[PDB]
Amino acid sequence: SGFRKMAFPSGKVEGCMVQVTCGTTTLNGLWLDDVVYCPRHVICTSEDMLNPNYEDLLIRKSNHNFLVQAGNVQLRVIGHSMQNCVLKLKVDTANPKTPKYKFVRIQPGQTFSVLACYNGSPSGVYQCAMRPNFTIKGSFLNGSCGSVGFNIDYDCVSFCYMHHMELPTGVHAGTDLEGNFYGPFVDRQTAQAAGTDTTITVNVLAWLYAAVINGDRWFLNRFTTTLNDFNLVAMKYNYEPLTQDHVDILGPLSAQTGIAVLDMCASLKELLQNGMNGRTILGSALLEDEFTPFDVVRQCSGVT
Amino acid sequence: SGFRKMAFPSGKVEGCMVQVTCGTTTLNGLWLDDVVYCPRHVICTSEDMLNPNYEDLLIRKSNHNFLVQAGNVQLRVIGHSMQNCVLKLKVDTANPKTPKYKFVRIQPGQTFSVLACYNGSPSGVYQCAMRPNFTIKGSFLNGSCGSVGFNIDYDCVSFCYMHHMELPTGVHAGTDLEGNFYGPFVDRQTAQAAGTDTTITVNVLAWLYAAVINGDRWFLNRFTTTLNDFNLVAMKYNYEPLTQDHVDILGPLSAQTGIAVLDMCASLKELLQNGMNGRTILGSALLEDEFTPFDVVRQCSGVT
Ligand SMILES: Cn1cncc1NC(=O)Cc1cccc(Cl)c1
Ligand SMILES: Cn1cncc1NC(=O)Cc1cccc(Cl)c1
Repeated sequence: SGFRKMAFPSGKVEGCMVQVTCGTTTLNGLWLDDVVYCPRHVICTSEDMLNPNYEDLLIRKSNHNFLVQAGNVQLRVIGHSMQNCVLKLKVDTANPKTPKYKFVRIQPGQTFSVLACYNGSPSGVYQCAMRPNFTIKGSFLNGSCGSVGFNIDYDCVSFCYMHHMELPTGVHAGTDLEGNFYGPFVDRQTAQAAGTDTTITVNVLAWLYAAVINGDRWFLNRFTTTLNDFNLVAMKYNYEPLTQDHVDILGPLSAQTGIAVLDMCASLKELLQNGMNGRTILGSALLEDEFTPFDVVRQCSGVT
Repeated sequence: SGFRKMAFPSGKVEGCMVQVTCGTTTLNGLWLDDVVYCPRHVICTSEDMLNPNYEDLLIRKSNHNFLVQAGNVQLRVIGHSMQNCVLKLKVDTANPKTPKYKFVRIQPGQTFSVLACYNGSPSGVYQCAMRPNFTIKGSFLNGSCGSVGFNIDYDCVSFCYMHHMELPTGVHAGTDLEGNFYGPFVDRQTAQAAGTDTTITVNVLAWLYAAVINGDRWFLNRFTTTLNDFNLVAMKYNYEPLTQDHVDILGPLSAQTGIAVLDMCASLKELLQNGMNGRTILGSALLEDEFTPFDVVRQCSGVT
């Protein structure tokens, strides 16, 4: 028992990290097979970042301008291309440590692990959620660009995020591995609206189920609610409206605990209306929304 | 910017995980050089666990009774010995993935990463602290025994913990890599007192410094305090008494922010006496004590 904000083991991803330098800019790249993926802003200087013309900036670069180093091994760049906000550097050597992998575009509310890197070297790993507004609340400093987010299913790494930038609000934005930003963001140093965020209701309910499984049950009550009634409360408290699709994905947790999804909704409704009254749930004094129902099941069953 | 409960990259440790089976019991082992380390209770059945005579139970076992499998590679056991609560199985092959490593016994209040494993396979990684009462609040299910805790300094892995058991209270206990339990615990299925825990004051202050660095400053006030006065409040709120050694280790954070350690103590005193008034600090609604001053500096400077 016990419930922790657990990240996937990072080994398969550490084997793919490289350093990419172009001119005076250094950031991280991801080496999979004979391609290195990195944020296209590696080609910019600081003067360029207010409104870069990426196409023109890239035209001034040749394969030999992209210095790619895998630890201490220098990679030979034989091609380069820009795909949306990423650069793809073709190298002459396939990464011997390439795991089985997929590129996926995750949905808002889904979770993933981030391997934060600097200069091609891993510094740490943490789990987070893609906010409903497509930002992530990460831990990233200058030089972390090119660090990736991923999930692992057995031996397959699904890469879902590449870090690009920190918004003036201190939240983070990036792309899928095809270089498409999550959210409305652009890779320019301009103030950019993130838009209204909400709490991921289905994840809070999953985490309440994790709490009951792991012994914290003080919040259970004698009440029930309906989706309509619960959604009026979700509205008032800036929570995502709960749908039958969310109730369905909570089915396994509801079956395991014997607590009907709408009964757990009534516990959540009371917590929203009354607060925690100075108590905690799974070591937290707020309602946690960074665990999906799949994460709760995986953690509670011991999936490797 | 941003501040997350970050674990060390787990790759170097994933390369050391093996499955150890003895009789009907399977758990995890750590393969370093030509030795596999695992909890000695791999030799017990469930009838044995109420009060095992480990010396007698081990005498009935031969090298060929310890089945060690590294993924799909079977290891040949050429020796076995019990050292405190661990078994050391000498194998005929040195682990080719053995990183540079040390065995260390950490102090209460220090932090480390745990690579939770089942059947020799890594499931996830999380950061935690050794409580002042020598327990850890982890996420461990049956079969996680033998999972290890560690820190990494550049290319060196300092192993500090091997998981052994869950106490009836749902908290976790284990040993250093020489098999000595942290705390008063014994490897028997008996109810065991963990003893009074306290909050790690120096870590809460470090985390308040991390909050100021990362933009959360609402808790800063116009007050100061003394070690004597602060320790009267620490006493009332079950916090560890702050010493000059703790003030000294907070020196780098105090220098970086310009906030004197006793002034941060007065902010902590007011938070203890008044609560958070429904606000948060670094996404938390309680005072976090699982980040040491070294962790805050490492995370805030981007150490790889
Ligand atoms: C400070 N930091 C944290 N995580 C990433 C960074 N770096 C940046 O934000 C640099 C940057 C500035 C404008 C646009 C873009 Cl795409 C990138
Ligand atoms: C449930 N669990 C979680 N983490 C470890 C376990 N397994 C155990 O606690 C099994 C066990 C029982 C008594 C003594 C000992 Cl040393 C071990």
